[PDB]
Amino acid sequence: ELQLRPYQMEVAQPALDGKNIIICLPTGSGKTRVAVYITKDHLDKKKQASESGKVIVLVNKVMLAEQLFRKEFNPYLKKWYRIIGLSGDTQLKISFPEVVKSYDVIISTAQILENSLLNLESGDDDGVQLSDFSLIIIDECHHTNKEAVYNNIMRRYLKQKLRNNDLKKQNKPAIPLPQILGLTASPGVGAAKKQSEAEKHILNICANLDAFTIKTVKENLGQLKHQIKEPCKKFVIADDTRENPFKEKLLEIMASIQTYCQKSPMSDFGTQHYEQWAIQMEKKAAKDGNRKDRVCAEHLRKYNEALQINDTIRMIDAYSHLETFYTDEKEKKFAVLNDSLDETDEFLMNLFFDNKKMLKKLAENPKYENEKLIKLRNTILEQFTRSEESSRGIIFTKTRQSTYALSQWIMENAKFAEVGVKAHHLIGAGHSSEVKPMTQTEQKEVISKFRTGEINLLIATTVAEEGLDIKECNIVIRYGLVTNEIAMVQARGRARADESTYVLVTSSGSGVTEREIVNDFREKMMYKAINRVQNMKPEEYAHKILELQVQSILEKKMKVKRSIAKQYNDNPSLITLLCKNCSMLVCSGENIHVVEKMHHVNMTPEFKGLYIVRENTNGEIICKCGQAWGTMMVHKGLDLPCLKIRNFVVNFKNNSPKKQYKKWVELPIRFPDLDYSEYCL
Amino acid sequence: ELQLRPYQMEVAQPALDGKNIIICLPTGSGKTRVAVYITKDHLDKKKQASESGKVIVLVNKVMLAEQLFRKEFNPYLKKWYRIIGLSGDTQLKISFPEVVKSYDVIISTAQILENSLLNLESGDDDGVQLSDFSLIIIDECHHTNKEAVYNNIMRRYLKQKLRNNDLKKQNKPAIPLPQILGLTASPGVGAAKKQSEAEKHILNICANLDAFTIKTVKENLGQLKHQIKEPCKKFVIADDTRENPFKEKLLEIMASIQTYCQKSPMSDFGTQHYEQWAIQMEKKAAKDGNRKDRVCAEHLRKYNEALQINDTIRMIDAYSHLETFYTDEKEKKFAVLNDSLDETDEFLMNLFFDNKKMLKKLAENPKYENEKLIKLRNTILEQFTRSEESSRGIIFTKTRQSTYALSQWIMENAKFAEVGVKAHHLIGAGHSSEVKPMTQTEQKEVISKFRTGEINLLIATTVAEEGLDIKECNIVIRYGLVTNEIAMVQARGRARADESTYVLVTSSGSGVTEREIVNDFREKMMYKAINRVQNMKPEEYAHKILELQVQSILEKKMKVKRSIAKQYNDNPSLITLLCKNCSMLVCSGENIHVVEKMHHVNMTPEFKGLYIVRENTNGEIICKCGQAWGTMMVHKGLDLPCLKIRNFVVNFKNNSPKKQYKKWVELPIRFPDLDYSEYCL
RNA sequence: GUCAAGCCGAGGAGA
RNA sequence: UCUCCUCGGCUUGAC
RNA sequence: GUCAAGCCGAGGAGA
RNA sequence: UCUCCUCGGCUUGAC
Ligand SMILES: Nc1ncnc2c1ncn2[C@@H]1O[C@H](COP(=O)(O)OP(=O)(O)O)[C@@H](O)[C@H]1O
Ligand SMILES: Nc1ncnc2c1ncn2[C@@H]1O[C@H](COP(=O)(O)OP(=O)(O)O)[C@@H](O)[C@H]1O
Ligand code: ALF
Ligand code: ALF
Ligand SMILES: [Zn+2]
Ligand SMILES: [Zn+2]
Repeated sequence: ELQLRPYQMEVAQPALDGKNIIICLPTGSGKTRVAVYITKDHLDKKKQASESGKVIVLVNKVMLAEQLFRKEFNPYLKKWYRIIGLSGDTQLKISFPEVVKSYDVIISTAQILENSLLNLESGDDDGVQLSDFSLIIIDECHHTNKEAVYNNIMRRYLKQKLRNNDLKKQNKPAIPLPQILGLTASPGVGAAKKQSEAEKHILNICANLDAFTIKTVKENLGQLKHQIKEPCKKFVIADDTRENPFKEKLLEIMASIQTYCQKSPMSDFGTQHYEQWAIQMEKKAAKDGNRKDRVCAEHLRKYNEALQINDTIRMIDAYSHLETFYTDEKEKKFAVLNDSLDETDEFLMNLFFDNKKMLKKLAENPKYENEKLIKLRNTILEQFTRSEESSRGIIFTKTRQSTYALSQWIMENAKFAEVGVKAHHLIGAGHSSEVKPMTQTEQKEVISKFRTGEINLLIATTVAEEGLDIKECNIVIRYGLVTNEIAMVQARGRARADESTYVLVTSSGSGVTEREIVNDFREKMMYKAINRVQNMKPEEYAHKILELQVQSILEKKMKVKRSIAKQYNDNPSLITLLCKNCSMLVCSGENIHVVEKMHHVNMTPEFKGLYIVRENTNGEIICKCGQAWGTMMVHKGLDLPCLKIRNFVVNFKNNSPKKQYKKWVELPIRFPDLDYSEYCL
Repeated sequence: ELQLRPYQMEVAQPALDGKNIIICLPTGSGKTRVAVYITKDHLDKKKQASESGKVIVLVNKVMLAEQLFRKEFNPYLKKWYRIIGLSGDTQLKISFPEVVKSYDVIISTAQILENSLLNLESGDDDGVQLSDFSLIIIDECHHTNKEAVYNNIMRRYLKQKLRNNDLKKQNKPAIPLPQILGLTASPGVGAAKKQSEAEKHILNICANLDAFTIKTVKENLGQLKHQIKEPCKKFVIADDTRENPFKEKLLEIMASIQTYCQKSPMSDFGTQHYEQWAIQMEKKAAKDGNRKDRVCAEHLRKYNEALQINDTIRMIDAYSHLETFYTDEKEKKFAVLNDSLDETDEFLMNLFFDNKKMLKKLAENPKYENEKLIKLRNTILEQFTRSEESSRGIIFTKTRQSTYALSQWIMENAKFAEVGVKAHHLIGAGHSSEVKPMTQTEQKEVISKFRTGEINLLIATTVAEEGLDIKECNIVIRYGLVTNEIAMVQARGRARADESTYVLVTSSGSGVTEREIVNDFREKMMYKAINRVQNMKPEEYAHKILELQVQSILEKKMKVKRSIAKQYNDNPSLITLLCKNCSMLVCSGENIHVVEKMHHVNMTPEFKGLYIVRENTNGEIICKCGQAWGTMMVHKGLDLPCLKIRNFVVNFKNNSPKKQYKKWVELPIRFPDLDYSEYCL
């Protein structure tokens, strides 16, 4: 029951007989149908050719793997061949290599394959080789870039092709190379401004993929333009003239703390540049060991983040964030009191709590809650009232807190209730930003609920920009967020409806429409570059792509050269670790060991009788000054407390250039594994 | 008249002089002969050494205990020494300790010994100590795992060995430790994917057994390969395209009930995931006290189980199951009527009975009974016709109902009758799944009847996978069931014949052959891991096994730490128990008592004048809503009615977090024993 | 020698 | 955490 | 089938 | 170099 379209056949025709190539078409153009048809044709050809037929599909998105397996690929080809989808969430209980020789067709994430190849090279496991295959298919080929995963695999492929090229003029025997097929929508521009540089970027993409030609539809293009509809663009801007009674108070607090610190930021409040200056300032303070500035630097960072979220989101979330971390610090102080006075800390607490109550009073004010938020509400109301149950609303924001607060508040707002709108916030799996993480299964359940229509409003982040193919969508909006041309075009290419609306909500002061025009111009420039390369001479095309392949290969070689070791110091115990907030000695480099080369830890009783544990098994570990050190873990049955090096400060025994690494692997010196013969009886 | 073989001597040679070790050989390799020869040699050595000779054999299977005593061990060694086999079925009338010092040789199940040791530690009974022995022999050593019974005993042994290790460098006197011998076929892989992890698993097995070396036959291996024959593999697949007239009606009923409940399973019908979602749903309903959903959740679970058995077995069994539990519920309703109306219950009854009659009409249809079943019939017919009375047929299925229905239906089918096949269903002792339990003596009688050839077809479950040594077997099949590599290899290693057939019957949609390939790969990987460990350095081997012994010891110590009490609440009467299906109060925590610390019960007349009794001495107890509460028992001469806590719902007097424990011991609070001075005159 | 009921822990498979 | 299966141990009772 | 924790690398945006 | 976001992989654990 497989189907195709005239433009699909036109674009895919060269690939039907060799011609490892790329395909670039607008979103919702049946690209996956083209891919499944091409795979079916190639496998039938191989069977008729009495040769092994092995095809892989590679995705950077697990959700895309599952969606492609469920919807478009397996149903058509379930009967003819064997099919399977792999992922981290999927338990690869069988193996990767066996499925390479069991299912005859693979759907996977790139570095499943890459890890198998690395294991093969290291010899730990049998692994796999590209020669084992006959056809590789990649989605979102634009992600093939300087050294991304797709590009890593293709660098191995290109080295093999160069070896073959050496062989052809030297020896007849050669290593077979599987065909390569790429699929994308926007090949992208690496910020190239001159259209010439955009052409060079496109040539780089082709060379990385060994692409013989872009092969975009021209003759049938017309009908495709008629088949695919483009959403109506809509720009919405609001000026932040309100927030004075609350934001001005926050700026007053920040200025008072600056006076207490006697430091000149030389930057506007609430700007991320202020936060960068802070970062530098507390790094300097900790390296110098000085206090009254690093702690205040951290607090100023927190106030800057609060100011930003207030600028985007209402005041109450910023107030809650402030009082939450202040309460955590207060509980740390209480624990420190329990085991056994401060001036800076007491100063901050006293200046804070009163203003915190005042800001609690101010926060609940619907008269001047915000401007952009009011415009967002008016918009959502208008479209959801005009749809008459035909609305699938998508909102894009920047951070976790925005999504969660907006969902909670839309559910609190009575207007969205009487319209009947149901809003659910969506985020990635990784926990961060003090927001409850959403599990992969939770992600899938929410997407399914939106698909069934139970959720008429989905708030999400760049997670939602890519993938998430939905049959019908009418409303897409971007809340004061802007990344680049790609992100914007895929966000806009989602309202798959006869009537579609694109909306942007931006602050008047911020230059977001500048980005939007720049993105428009890059989109226009890319098409001309594609036309130019499509009209190039095949010989010159081949020479340039070969030159760029050499570029990539040599770049990897010399990056490895600069990263063979690049820091070779075998010093087991030549350092002392002190606390960061306060300059108390913690330990030396001898009392520490490693487990599974995975966790660094110290088990000596000297460590044990120094820290404190905060309650809610995996209780966390804090210092005596109130600095957070680490967390309890339970491995081996041992209650070993680990720690984050970022929380501590280094001190060399030779000349002590106090410095912060933020991370273990960054440092040169190795630490031994924990032989646990000790702690016995 | 004892005999041996060259490879047997080769493998057993190290154990003949100390060297507590493991042995791993293919099934039917005379392992029991090797064990009896080794025991004879060790006992002769001890007699020549003028030292006490005590040998134990441990089995996880009572049938294996009896078989080893009857067939291979006692006949050879009846004259030279004293021999006895122990078990639960065997009445250990003498004692365990006396036989430890009476028969000089023991065959037992592991926690006979473990219970004796626990009694010794507690001081209730004299018990036994490992020092009393000189040699322990274990069969199926793979069962020694994270904290299994063999592993429990070996953890005690390893702690004793660590004490000895402390003594050697401190004090000359030491506690003697008996030699350790293990026997198995597949040491197994704990789902380890990297062959390195499989090697770690094997090292874990060795460390748990204090194994000095695997000691697998290499030089004589060749002849063994020639002596042992491997069955011819055969794969059979059928696609479930039929069942529409009946299964579609069942799905219609399920959808109608879902509409009545207004709930979205978001899962396919007939899938165990649906049943898990149900479980969660009625747990939530009962905790919330809401009806119209918990009862319907239970019914949906029953329909899901019916769908599964229909997918495997024909329709009539599912129909019978449905009408049986509906009839039981109807009789409950009639009793409830007798002592003194419902909407949900009436809805379900009315929707059911008519469709039940219709499904009775549909069930008796041989045209589209099933696919996998037809293939099974065709197979069995082919092999039993081609054997010409030389067929010993073994079938493996998943559940009780499958076994019983298949046996009854094979006897009903005229084809198996004209072939003369005799089919008997086999299950475990424990009653469950609404199938008559098969007594241990019934098990033994059936096995004997199969051995004599009176039963040419034995239908069984994982019970039959292990043990059951038969001289001649030609046909082994697996009906749409798949567990792991071990189960599969022991199922395949049973057709002990020159010509042997292995067959698998699987649904096309289900991924069972995926498991089969995975199991093949694990079997291949295990052998390479065994080779690698056999080639290891003895010192590094010793160090790693010592590390793993420490791992096990500390794991047990800290599991005990987390399980010292882990829930310490001495609250006699601080709870109220209500009914589960309906929210009627049953009793409080004061009116209940305990007998033999064994049965919780309430005897107050307030309890008595609330429940109803269903007829067929041990009549069962139901609620007034139709909920089952418990059962009559006769202890002390008292007609005390007990109950299952799983059937009731908890309600705390403090803050009432309604929750389900499913089981008494799980809860913290203790209940007093029943001092029966009351109820006197 | 046969049966019933109940309780304790363990393992494997699935999800 | 749920389901299915498997195990063996312990108590009580009856024939 | 569910959850937690930790680690490895990659990309994009900003500055 | 910093921040924000995004990704996927690996280990351990628990239910
Ligand atoms: N031959 C065809 N005729 C009509 N529609 C098609 C055909 N093939 C695919 N489609 C449509 O294309 C959609 C798939 O879009 P897809 O190509 O996955 O988006 P993207 O290009 O972003 O991957 C399906 O919903 C289907 O309706
Ligand atoms: N020395 C021997 N020579 C020939 N056959 C033997 C010898 N010892 C044992 N056997 C055979 O081995 C069988 C016992 O198999 P067994 O080892 O119990 O299976 P498993 O290895 O699964 O326990 C007996 O039927 C017997 O015929
Ligand atoms: F392949 Al697309 F949006 F073009 F997922
Ligand atoms: F000891 Al076996 F099958 F190998 F019972
Ligand atoms: Zn400190
Ligand atoms: Zn009731």
